[PDB]
Amino acid sequence: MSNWGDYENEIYGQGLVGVAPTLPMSYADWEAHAQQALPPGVLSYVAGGSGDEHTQRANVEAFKHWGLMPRMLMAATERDLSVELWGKTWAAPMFFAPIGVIALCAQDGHGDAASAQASARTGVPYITSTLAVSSLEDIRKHAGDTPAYFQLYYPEDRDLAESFIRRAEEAGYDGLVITLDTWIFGWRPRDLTISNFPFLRGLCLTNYVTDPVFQKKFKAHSGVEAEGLRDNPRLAADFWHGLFGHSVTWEDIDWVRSITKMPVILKGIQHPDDARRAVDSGVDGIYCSNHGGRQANGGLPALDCLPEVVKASGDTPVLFDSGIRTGADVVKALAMGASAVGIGRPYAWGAALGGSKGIEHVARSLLAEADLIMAVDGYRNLKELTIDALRPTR
Amino acid sequence: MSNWGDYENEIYGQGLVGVAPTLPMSYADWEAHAQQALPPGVLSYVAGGSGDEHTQRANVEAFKHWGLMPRMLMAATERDLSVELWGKTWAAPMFFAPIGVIALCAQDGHGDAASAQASARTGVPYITSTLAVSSLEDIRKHAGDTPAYFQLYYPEDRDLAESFIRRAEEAGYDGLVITLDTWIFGWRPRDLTISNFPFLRGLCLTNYVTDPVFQKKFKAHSGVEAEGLRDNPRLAADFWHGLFGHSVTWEDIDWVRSITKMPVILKGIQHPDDARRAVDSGVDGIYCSNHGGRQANGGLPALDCLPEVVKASGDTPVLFDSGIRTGADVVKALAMGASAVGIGRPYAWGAALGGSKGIEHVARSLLAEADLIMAVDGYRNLKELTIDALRPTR
Amino acid sequence: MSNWGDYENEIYGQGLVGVAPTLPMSYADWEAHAQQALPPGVLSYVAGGSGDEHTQRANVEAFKHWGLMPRMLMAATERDLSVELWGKTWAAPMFFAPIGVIALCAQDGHGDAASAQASARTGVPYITSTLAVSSLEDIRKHAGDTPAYFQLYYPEDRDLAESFIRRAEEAGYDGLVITLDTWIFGWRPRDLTISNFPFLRGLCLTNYVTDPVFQKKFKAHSGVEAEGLRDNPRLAADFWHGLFGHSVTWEDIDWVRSITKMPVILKGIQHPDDARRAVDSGVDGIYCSNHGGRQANGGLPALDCLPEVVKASGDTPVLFDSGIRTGADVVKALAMGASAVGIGRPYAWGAALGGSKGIEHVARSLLAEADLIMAVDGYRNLKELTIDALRPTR
Amino acid sequence: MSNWGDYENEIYGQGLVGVAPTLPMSYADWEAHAQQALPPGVLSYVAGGSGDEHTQRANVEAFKHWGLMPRMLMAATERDLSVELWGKTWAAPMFFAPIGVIALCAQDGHGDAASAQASARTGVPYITSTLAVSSLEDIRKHAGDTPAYFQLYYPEDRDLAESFIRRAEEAGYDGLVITLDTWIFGWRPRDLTISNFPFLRGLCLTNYVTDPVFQKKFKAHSGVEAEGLRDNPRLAADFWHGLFGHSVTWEDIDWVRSITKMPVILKGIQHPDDARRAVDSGVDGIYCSNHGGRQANGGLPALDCLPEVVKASGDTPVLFDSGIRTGADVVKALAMGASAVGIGRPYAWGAALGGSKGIEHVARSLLAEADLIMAVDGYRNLKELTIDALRPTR
Ligand SMILES: Cc1cc2nc3c(=O)[nH]c(=O)nc-3n(C[C@H](O)[C@H](O)[C@H](O)COP(=O)(O)O)c2cc1C
Ligand SMILES: Cc1cc2nc3c(=O)[nH]c(=O)nc-3n(C[C@H](O)[C@H](O)[C@H](O)COP(=O)(O)O)c2cc1C
Ligand SMILES: Cc1cc2nc3c(=O)[nH]c(=O)nc-3n(C[C@H](O)[C@H](O)[C@H](O)COP(=O)(O)O)c2cc1C
Ligand SMILES: Cc1cc2nc3c(=O)[nH]c(=O)nc-3n(C[C@H](O)[C@H](O)[C@H](O)COP(=O)(O)O)c2cc1C
Repeated sequence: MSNWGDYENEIYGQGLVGVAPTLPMSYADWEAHAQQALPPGVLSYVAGGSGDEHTQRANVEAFKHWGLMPRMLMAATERDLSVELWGKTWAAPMFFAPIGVIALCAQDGHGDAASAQASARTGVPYITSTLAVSSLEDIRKHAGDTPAYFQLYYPEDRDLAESFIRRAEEAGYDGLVITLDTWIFGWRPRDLTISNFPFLRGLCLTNYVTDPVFQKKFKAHSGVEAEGLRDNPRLAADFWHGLFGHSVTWEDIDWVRSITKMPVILKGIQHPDDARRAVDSGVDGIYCSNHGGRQANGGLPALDCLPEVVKASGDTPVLFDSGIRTGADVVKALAMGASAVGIGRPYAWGAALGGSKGIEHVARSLLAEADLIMAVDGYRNLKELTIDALRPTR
Repeated sequence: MSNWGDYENEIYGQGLVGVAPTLPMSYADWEAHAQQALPPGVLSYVAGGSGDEHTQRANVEAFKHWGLMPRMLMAATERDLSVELWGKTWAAPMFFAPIGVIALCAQDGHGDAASAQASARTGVPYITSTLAVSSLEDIRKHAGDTPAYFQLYYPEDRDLAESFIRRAEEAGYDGLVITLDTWIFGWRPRDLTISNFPFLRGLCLTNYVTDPVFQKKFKAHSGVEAEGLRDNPRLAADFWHGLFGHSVTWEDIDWVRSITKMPVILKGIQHPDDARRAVDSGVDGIYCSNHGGRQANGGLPALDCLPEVVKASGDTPVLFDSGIRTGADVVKALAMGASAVGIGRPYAWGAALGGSKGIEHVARSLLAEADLIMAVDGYRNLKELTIDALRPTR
Repeated sequence: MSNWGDYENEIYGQGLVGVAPTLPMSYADWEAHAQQALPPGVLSYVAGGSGDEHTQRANVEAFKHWGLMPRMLMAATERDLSVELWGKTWAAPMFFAPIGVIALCAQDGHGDAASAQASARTGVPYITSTLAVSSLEDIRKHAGDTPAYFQLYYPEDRDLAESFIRRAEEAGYDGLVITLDTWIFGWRPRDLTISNFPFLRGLCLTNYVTDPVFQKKFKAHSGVEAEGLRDNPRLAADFWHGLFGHSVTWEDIDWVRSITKMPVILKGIQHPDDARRAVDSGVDGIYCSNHGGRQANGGLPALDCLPEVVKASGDTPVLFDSGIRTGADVVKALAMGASAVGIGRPYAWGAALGGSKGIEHVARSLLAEADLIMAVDGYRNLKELTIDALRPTR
Repeated sequence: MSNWGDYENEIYGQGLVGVAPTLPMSYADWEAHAQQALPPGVLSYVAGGSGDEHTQRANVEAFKHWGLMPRMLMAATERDLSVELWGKTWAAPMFFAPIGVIALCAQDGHGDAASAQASARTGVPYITSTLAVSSLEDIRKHAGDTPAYFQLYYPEDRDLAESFIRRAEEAGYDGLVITLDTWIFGWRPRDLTISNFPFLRGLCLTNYVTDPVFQKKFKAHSGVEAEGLRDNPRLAADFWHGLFGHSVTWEDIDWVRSITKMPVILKGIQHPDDARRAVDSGVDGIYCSNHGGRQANGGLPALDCLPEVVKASGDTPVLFDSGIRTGADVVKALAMGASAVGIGRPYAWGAALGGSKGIEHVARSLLAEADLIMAVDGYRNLKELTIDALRPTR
């Protein structure tokens, strides 16, 4: 931290000695260049959302309709952007949201590792998807000293789900995010046009391929032993697909909580009574998301739901993602009451242009801007950033 | 059904064996490609609407301003999208809206037949226009086991109108839709620029040319017998035009109802007191439509009128069309209280690119998306999709 | 049919009674619309050529650098465009060039039969590829009275080769065209970018799966009998790929001449020594072609090669294709000494937009233009249109 | 590796099991994507040429004005594209041309090592620039069994020159290429507009900072010892600029031949007298090149100079670069008498998109196309592809 905004001193300082930037500085340039730098299947998969993508787009537009009220003569010369979440201190109110194909957003095929390493160097927590090229144990090592969270895609096999949760607790993950909006895949025209579904080609199934329950059950089903599977994951792509997506129930969440000491955080919550029942049932975190609009095109921007989710959540921490493109967006979601803000699409572009360093550049750019907005506009820390600081705007 | 969303499994499954899709997956691609695939007169006629087309466009824009609220932990793993309408069970809350030139949207000139056959294979009901290349008797056969409805353009000859209704009841049609907003043609710049009016060239007049009353009255008027007319329908285009468009009255609707046992459904209703008087007079169905904005450019999106039409309609079923482009749209209109949702322009593009199979692909794409939206967002059946599930959006 | 130019009076007669054309009237508008009416896989394969397609384009450009000299006061009010080829009288100095995926250029998937049907109606002869959806026996049937030719892709199996030739003879084809420039597929970036290759999916292999030799050999190689092959031709696709491409040798031509009475015509000849040597072999026809630039991007426009191929072939007829887009191109290549001119890409676009009638329209438009130019510019028949009527042009 | 053309069967085999390509398949799409995947400084420097870049463009255009004559019935079913150069057998008549910033064209900043690794896997020889990030000793190691060449930028310091040459010999390079057309940098508007010049920032100077002569001389001139130079090469950048560019003279060539056993190859020759005089000096190779139009915008396409440089050089091998974008260009320059052909800009785009594998893909695509053209058009080996197989074309 020192302050996050300091990052611009280094960019400007390097220019004075004839060293120009090598990466873009804004989302639009990140996206413009990344999309052309990626393979076409990956582009379709990462850029593409659900239906005509109105929701994915509305998520982003929502942020143009709040404004922060600037406060003069506050002298917010030292900012404190840290947040304490479930016992751990985060250096920044921001985290890498789960991205199951981030491995493939990077030219070397290890974008997930690259993401965890960027987390290690910045202190921006990495939330690893269940889908991945590096196993969740290797990820947690790459994440260093920085808090790391495990996002569970809950499978149709209780033994496997518990193996994932156990392995995550044993690997030293700091919390468990259960994604509630992706037990089945939404209608995605960009991927359907080219019949692009990479997991069914055996990509990003390392966490299944390495899991003892999956290995045992797939051998029972196919005759294939653990070595043959690891050498050709695609052999178990159809088996993966059959068990991948369990539709999670309230009773499931009570079960998960009783078998692990990790805090449980539910991702996909939009409705305040869903947030109410979760919190009243002892769930530890509420993660307001609509999955980037990638999974259902119902039209409701995530950000429209965050205020009532915050109120219903009470002192239970609320995470927010879906539509964050800049540091401005990050400040506005924090002001509405999110404790920490997830970053998706922007760091996938980071990966496409620069690997671990590109990801690190996105994270640091987003936080520099947020911190400089708080300084100029007179908010010295996140406790002072309250929802009454924002104003609706045409 | 099984579930309609299953359709995407087949697309993805075929790609895994090197079989790419051959048709588009989204409305914008349907429209972009269809419009270039059609003859220029047909394009002008099918794409074109009334005046500067603000209404046609506003119909579609309206849907961007409602959002479905996602419900988590509902486990809507088995969806029931069936609807019972006037005694018959529909497998889907969706139907092919009447399109008088759909015959000509297909390269082989039999787009109407093609539409009825797609209905037969999907269970999406076909509503055949009075205007058509296949006679209403052949259509009903092509429709198989699937409910089929007859849309009457009520002529200025009571004998003819009753012949159409009798023939439709005898052919086994399951209801009668009287279109109230097209007794006279609205100002249509795209067609006027090129003086394109295909019916006056004797196209799509099969139901008149085959009708005994029309044959008798046209011979009385012209001397032409039934064979000469059937070999040159254009001989009776001017006669058709003189009788085509009777302005329907309340008393007419009471007359129609008393001469047939088919349920009567009125299409074009926008105003709730019009819906009130209809329903209080015993009409069986209310079909909220503004005819795609093709006929009057007054500016009122159909969807803006559907909520008050639903309330005034009570337990009388309400059909909705005008502006549906995607499965998202379909869910939102159902949530507002329509019992079934009509599809227009999208399946005309289906016909232009793939005939009966293209039409079937549009229908199945629309329903897959709607069903997957209901699953992800936690609505298990249409009874659970209530208007309070929607939220207005900027 | 008094002269081909009369076709225009039909198009103008119909507009006078308000019947507008439904198909485009120039190659540019056929290509534009047709390319949007096609599935992306068919588009890529039909439009795409070899390499960066310079040769494909340069083939077309070459026609811009010859001009026909108009001759006034010749009164060419009656034109004879007939040509006598191998003892049959062609109504038109034009033919449909072999296109192996033409079946798939038409929405109903039988564009090959539609091409034969258009040839039966126009008098424009059809040359069926070895690759097709309809058997070569049924193509000949569909071609009516119009002379029809069979284009052989000589396979790596003399038995199969001989059964193809004996079948074509027995089906009553009037010539055997042997394609010499596709025993191996060239670098085609459009298809490679999406790994598009329809034959390996068992598409268009009917002439192999109907063949008793192919059946026998494929059964020995796989255990699958003829009915199962008829119902899943893809079972045979890798076996087809193994024997498809035989690099034809001089001695093979000798061997083919001796087992058929059909005239043998060699397609792909570009160099005069190759032609002179063919003609001294006793080859019956020379088919000057570079396959539309689709197999090899060597850069030599096929038209640059025609004059010297005509001269080296003496009395033997020379057919020409590669770059013909209009009836002006037709006239020019005839003028250089082509006895008959082949159309490829234009009639594929015809199929994509009108099926049989779209194909017929392209053919009658090309011949209407060619005839009208001869009429206006003073060439009453093909004997008067010689290379001395052309001038090189900037 | 039976023939280079087989590469295409891999790309098509993978699509059949739903594995789509991830890299582009033509130069146009490499350039388009790659230019967007690069930092703007690398883009400017790699894409930019001298002046208004007419020469850079005209080098490429010249290949559009030669066409290869196809020869039918030659049965070139086995092709020999091998070439013997200075007592080593090249698997391919193609090599990676020297590119001093290739390291920076790859996201990991070691594109020079990745190029050598692609050469070790392909058999396509690598020519390392004097400018590089990896030492010339490590480049040779990375190149495995594949012949490797060292490109000398003769410095203004005979000691340093001689240590470079002795190092390359000792590292086991198989030739010394001396670049003659860059002892001073030309007017490059793209770099000048943003004052872009990576060497003066101490980038790509490893071969100088690893060099004992450079160290000694630079230490006398500044007091900085070798370790500090290793860690801040920019300390030496102005000193590098002072001795970089020596205008090589005839006597210098003489002096170089005498202190190495390596074959000496002169790069930049365009005029026949310069070549004839080189060959009579006893120079071992002629490298016809205008540096891709990057140093001087004089306007003469390098390809216009090759035929007469081949003739003036008699038995001495001639290498060719400048304008090669596809395998068609490769074939044409070989046909004019180039014994081997160099690739520049295409493999830089390869690095920017795939690193080593992107480079390998460009090289195998170029050679697949070249081979397939020879196969289709009847040239079984390089001895048969002569200038008499080409025709000038409009
Ligand atoms: C390519 C991609 C893949 C995704 N992968 C997953 C995943 O594996 N797990 C998950 O819970 N969410 C998934 N996310 C959703 C993110 O976690 C986050 O909800 C979303 O990206 C926020 O939307 P935005 O990128 O539009 O801001 C994915 C998002 C993207 C862009
Ligand atoms: C080309 C075309 C022709 C039409 N034909 C008729 C018809 O014969 N009968 C009728 O009641 N409505 C007619 N419809 C209206 C549809 O039944 C429906 O009201 C309308 O298309 C819905 O608007 P949308 O296509 O913009 O969604 C027509 C619509 C189109 C697009
Ligand atoms: C889609 C397509 C497929 C082809 N398939 C065949 C074939 O099966 N047999 C053959 O000898 N040539 C084939 N060719 C070459 C054509 O017969 C003809 O030589 C070529 O199309 C002429 O060039 P143009 O289409 O650029 O005018 C094909 C051409 C096209 C456009
Ligand atoms: C970015 C770049 C840097 C260059 N650097 C070198 C170099 O270090 N040494 C050299 O002899 N030539 C160099 N050249 C010239 C190339 O070796 C080759 O002659 C040239 O790229 C061929 O032209 P083309 O790239 O337009 O085909 C370079 C070329 C490029 C594109």
